[PDB]
Amino acid sequence: MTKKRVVVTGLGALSPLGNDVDTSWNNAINGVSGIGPITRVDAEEYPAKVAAELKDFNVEDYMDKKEARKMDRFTQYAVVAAKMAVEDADLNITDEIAPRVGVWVGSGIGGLETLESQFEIFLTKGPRRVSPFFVPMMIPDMATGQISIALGAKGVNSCTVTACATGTNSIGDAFKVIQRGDADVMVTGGTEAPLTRMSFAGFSANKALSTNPDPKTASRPFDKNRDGFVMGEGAGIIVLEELEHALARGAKIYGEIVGYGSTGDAYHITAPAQDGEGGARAMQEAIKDAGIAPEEIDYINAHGTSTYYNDKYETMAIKTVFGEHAHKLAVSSTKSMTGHLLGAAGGIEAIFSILAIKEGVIPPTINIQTPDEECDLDYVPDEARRQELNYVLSNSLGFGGHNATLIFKKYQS
Amino acid sequence: MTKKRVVVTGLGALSPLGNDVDTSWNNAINGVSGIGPITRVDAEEYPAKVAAELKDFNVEDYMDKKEARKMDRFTQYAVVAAKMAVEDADLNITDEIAPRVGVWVGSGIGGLETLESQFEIFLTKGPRRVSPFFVPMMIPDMATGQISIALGAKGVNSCTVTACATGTNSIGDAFKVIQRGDADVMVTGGTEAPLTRMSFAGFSANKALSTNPDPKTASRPFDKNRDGFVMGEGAGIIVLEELEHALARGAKIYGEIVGYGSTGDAYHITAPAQDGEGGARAMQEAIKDAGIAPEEIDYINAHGTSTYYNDKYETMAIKTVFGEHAHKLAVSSTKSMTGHLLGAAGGIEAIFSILAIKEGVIPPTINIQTPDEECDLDYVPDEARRQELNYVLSNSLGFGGHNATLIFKKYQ
Ligand SMILES: [K+]
Ligand SMILES: [K+]
Ligand SMILES: [K+]
Ligand SMILES: [K+]
Repeated sequence: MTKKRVVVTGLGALSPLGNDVDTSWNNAINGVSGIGPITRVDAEEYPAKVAAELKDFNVEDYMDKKEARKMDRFTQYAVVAAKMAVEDADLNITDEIAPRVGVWVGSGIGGLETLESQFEIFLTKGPRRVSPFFVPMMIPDMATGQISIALGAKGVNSCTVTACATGTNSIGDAFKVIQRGDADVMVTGGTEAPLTRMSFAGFSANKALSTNPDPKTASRPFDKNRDGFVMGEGAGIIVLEELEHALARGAKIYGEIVGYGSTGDAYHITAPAQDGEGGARAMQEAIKDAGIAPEEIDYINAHGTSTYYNDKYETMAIKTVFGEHAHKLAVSSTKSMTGHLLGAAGGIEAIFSILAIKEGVIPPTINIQTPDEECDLDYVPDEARRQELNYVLSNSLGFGGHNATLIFKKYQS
Repeated sequence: MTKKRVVVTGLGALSPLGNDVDTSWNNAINGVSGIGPITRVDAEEYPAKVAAELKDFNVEDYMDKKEARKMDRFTQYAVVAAKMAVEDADLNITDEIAPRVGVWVGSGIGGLETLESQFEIFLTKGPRRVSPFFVPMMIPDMATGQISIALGAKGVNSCTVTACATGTNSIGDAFKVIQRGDADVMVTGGTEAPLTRMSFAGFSANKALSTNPDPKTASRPFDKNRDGFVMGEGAGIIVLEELEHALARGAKIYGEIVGYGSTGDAYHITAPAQDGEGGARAMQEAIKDAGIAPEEIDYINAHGTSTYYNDKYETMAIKTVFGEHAHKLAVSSTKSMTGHLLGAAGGIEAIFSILAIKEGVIPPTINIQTPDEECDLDYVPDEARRQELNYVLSNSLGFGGHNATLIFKKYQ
């Protein structure tokens, strides 16, 4: 009858900023860009010229080659990051607790690279040479499916697919599962491997991607000259745990998740609603969920994708929700450094929000060279800010009108 | 912790058994098969030869061609079925209630036909010929996305993608949204248009599909000679509503949703877990959620896909959970008639579970000709059964170890 408290007890990540959480976070707080020339595909025929890729990531350092060969990159990242998160949590998933340990990991795009290569085989060799592994490799739920198997996690089990809101919805949904007592632990987050021919083709065809060839200025959220997002890849996975459970086993606690809000624009298939009204409502739902006043928010990790419409409408939504306080709190987009990881965005950004609180550091928005009159909040430009944080809000305002907000709190007994 | 009661006030469906709920349901209770030769693709080079396709469905009867051209079939089905459910519910979505009306519709496969045609354009004509609408057309969340826009629904929204469990998870997740107080109305279920070249190739390559070329016997859940599933398409969408809200607007109530269980096998990417242990646990969680004794379950709408291992293991799971009662309750698989609608399966089967209670009729499992010693429960063979039902349980035991169970109850 009483809501369970839910704390963060482990973090795992692969990002363009590093192949673990520490490296990723350390790079973020020093304003290091993960954006560079596209190498994953031939960029000659695309308007987009840069991307945020994993660097020096060899999957075989983490599993047998034969296991990796039966996983699309998106699943590879999720299994690697999930194992990292569980090891960080020092959680021993035994037969006794397996039914109370679940997995809720989403992907926005799933195994598009596998679909592409398998479709080419279909065209040339026929349907009878399609791989027996094609379907399980391509479907987005196989990140959750493979993590479950790798971990022996037999509890509540799902996969949310909501475009850019994916990682944030997934964490909120997992939070709600534990809150109502249906699991003691959830391994949750987002994963994405969207650097593929069709993905670049598709996000260039609707001009969503920046065509800025200069990696030093391509991703520049809130900058007057921003012109679209820079696509990235990776996974961000956390371990959510019921508080008493965590305390009883001596878990380390990063902080507490206290609010989740989800709304829809009901407006347009790709264009965000005017003045960010849907995003404003999602922030408001999350604030009400956390039981706090808006003034208690110290820092907002913005969605901040560096498109014209997002950054402008998100600024407006923030002003609508926080009024005078909107100019008092700090806002930043770490996509200035990581690029937009799509379905994994909310996962990595949840991790940055959590570490911001734990370590008392706000990561900066880099690359703001020309201020935009319509984006006039404090975006923590250029340099990290050392500061004690009690509450941090993270937005994901995804294509398709999916608005998702999480609120994290410093852990106090 | 808020605990609202959640009732079903509207139903909408497209299935191989009919292009609305009334037709689908009436055919189901009359044991009509929706399975025939594949026409959507040329099956000559494919191992599988039959499928369960929509009959005489022309999307232009429901929207302008220009609107349909911007939707993959999976989205078309979702929008048509959702509008049918909202009209059935006689629900008027206004600015005033919009933020309290959400959408949670899943798809297991999303817009694979669009992805195939657009990628073939890429290969032959280059990336500049790829449509600006490609991404939003292909991604599974755009069923929820387009439904939201069509309805003006501004509340909690999401898309669950969990293979065969998709429709059942989606409805359960929407149930929990209303239960904790975060929406007054949810339009929820599953949609699927999986009859495509790569889908047929893929589910034949892993041997999941039946290669039985005879449509009269292809889908035969619990039969000794069952040899894989028959693929179908469509959407099953329902309107869930908080009880006091439903009463305030004079809504008609089909029944109540009371239990939801979700587990994972943690076993294998495609093979079901031994002895259905994961499915057993999911049903037990749903039963615990509803706060009832197993003996109170009157009818189970099985997942019953007609694969060897699903039907055997689901039968074993049912015995594990219900003990001696497993031989007292009724079980049936409506996939014997509809085929396996994949991500939409849980949606249509939720609808059949709800109508079973409301109408007091249990739909049969057709096509069982050879009993299987291992599948020896009461599968309501061949003919529908008139019966007063208080509780119905619906399973979806999806590929990849996703187990989902819903329990529905008769409303006052
Ligand atoms: K652009
Ligand atoms: K964020
Ligand atoms: K088979
Ligand atoms: K079922």
